[PDB]
Amino acid sequence: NAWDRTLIENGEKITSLHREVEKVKLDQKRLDQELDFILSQQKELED
Amino acid sequence: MNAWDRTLIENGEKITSLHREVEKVKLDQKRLDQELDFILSQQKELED
Amino acid sequence: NAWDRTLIENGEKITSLHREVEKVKLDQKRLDQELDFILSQQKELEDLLSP
Repeated sequence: NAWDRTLIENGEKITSLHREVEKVKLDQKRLDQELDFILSQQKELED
Repeated sequence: MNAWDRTLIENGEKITSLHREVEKVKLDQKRLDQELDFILSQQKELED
Repeated sequence: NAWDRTLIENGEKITSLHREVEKVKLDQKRLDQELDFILSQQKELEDLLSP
């Protein structure tokens, strides 16, 4: 029925969404380190 | 009480929590984007 | 009615979150692409004169 269907997929999407979120936080941290090093990169070229 | 109720409620708790976390990684992505825009704008030539 | 309406709002919300996450994943992807380009660009530009 429509109720248990919604209640089951909501459960599956919550789990799924949490996992997309963690993968993104990871790439956020990697991208963030690239910025640090690109920053530093231009600054040493100024020499 | 009922398993039905409790699952609804707990999905409720789980969603509110994901909401904050998603607000968090949007703030961060926007922060990242504006830091690059800033780094690029600061590159500024001098040749020579 | 409160049960039904919590079921719907839950469904609406989690769906709206997937969309936000998707949108963030797209910006990340574009940002990663942009850094790859910048990295390639600054490799050429100091190979050209340094030190």
